[PDB]
Amino acid sequence: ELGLLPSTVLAIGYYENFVSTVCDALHSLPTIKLNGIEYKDFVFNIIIPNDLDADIKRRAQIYFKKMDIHEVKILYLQIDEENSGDVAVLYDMPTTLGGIDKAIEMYMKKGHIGKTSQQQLLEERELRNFKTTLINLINNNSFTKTFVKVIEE
Amino acid sequence: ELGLLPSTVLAIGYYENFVSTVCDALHSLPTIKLNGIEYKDFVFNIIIPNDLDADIKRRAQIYFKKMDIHEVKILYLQIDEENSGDVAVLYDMPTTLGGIDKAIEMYMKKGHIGKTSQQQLLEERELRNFKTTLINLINNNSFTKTFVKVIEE
Repeated sequence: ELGLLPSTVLAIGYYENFVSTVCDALHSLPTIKLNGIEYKDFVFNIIIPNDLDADIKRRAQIYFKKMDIHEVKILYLQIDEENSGDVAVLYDMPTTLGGIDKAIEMYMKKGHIGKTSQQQLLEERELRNFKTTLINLINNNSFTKTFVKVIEE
Repeated sequence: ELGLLPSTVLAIGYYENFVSTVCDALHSLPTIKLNGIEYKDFVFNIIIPNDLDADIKRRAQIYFKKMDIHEVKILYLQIDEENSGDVAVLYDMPTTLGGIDKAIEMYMKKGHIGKTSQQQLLEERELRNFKTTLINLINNNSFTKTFVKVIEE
């Protein structure tokens, strides 16, 4: 039943169009220079939200502000400068994940406040399936395997 | 049953992260100047492939070469210079559509040649659902409604 789920296609998209694009970009730099600091290497921490919403970008904004992570653009990413020495510690919360609630909220009637028993069980399985798929793809590729970790909010 | 389909989340992604990004970029230009030619306005033709594959980018490459469309980068897009006067006629075949076969081919056994009766009926409904969702989103927004058409291969 996995491979038909939206959370599979969303983790493939995110892995190919974002994770892969950003490791290659950072490995293509003669030297990694972020706000005047040269780093040998980077970790990329992908934060899986504990709960799903149409506006994951707004959730992300609140989470990185809560956590005092500053913005580094290459497109744009978050670095914890305080806790990053020779290894730059970068973060993303995947905003693509909002398209699950957006697709559900689309093709529905306007009023609905909250989520059916069926809907909450869906987001749960979709969040965990996205995390598994994304970890699998990271680990099967020498270009991502060591440089990218998937962690909970 | 629509809103759970991957083809819904893929058309929302494509609409927000690509269609919307490119209309805004082309409307933000003091003048639209592509290979030395000033255009008043543009159409964006989104080509829906007649058949689904993991490698839609390879299908696209063959289709634009077949059709003599040259590459215009802003990120990158196709223009039919011959058939575009004051209105620039731009094209994309959405490569994101490959993630349907990629997700299916993932979580499966290595050997499989071709597609089950169940699988071919799936791609069919997913292609048509992607086209409907994408047309709906284009038409409900004054920033895309007039500038973007969805056509068959």
